[PDB]
Amino acid sequence: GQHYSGQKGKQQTESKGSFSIQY
Repeated sequence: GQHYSGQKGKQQTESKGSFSIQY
């Protein structure tokens, strides 16, 4: 799946999370 893309506190916001650090 996504490499924590939007999983950082968010809910699959991907890049829209801001705090979503993509691995």
